[PDB]
Amino acid sequence: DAPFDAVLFDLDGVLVESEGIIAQVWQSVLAERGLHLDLTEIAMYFTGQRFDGVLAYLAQQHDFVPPPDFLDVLETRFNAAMTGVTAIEGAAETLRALRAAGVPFAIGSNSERGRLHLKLRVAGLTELAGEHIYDPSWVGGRGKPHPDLYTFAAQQLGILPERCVVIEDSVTGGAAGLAAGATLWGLLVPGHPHPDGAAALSRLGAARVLTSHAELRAALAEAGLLTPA
Ligand code: NA
Repeated sequence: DAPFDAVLFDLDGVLVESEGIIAQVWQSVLAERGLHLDLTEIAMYFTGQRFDGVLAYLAQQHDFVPPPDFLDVLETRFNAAMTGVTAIEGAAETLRALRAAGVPFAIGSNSERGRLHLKLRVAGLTELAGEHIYDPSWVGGRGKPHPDLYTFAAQQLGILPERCVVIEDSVTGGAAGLAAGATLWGLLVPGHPHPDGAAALSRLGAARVLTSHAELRAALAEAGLLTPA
């Protein structure tokens, strides 16, 4: 019983860490302007939120209206900050193991293409990540949670989607994997913010929810793709 031929990875939260860095920028920019919020609140409600929606949130939940220089200073600091993106603990090891085993894999991300490659570069994963790296410009803009990106990724590997496992840390990305016909394994490495929690991924339909790259490799070995410890 070999369930899988190939692995499809999300980027943010699974291979690289960036949500944490961006939350820290929101926190310091607001703090300097009077408002002190917890990183968990910032990650939960500001992430993937549009700027006017953040403004609405701040007014509604915190009676707060940032001063005029808010937009200008945030974009400055968000830019200086992309620099500090790091690899997720054990991600390089998982990519190295799949490569040594000859297991096909691809990366699918909603990031704009330049940003996608920038993050892999600064995290030191460019060489390990390989050549199958897809952002929504490859599928006409129809990014996650549409299945298109993962359908396309599987096609490029020459593998049926139903024979892929998708490694995701959000309902947005996990739904794209499931809608493509793949199996979903959630991966929620602790100490890093993720858009959704384990219960939400399980309810969505994740076959399992893993908590470390070491756990991921062990599961992959159980599935016949890697060699067990
Ligand atoms: Na993600």
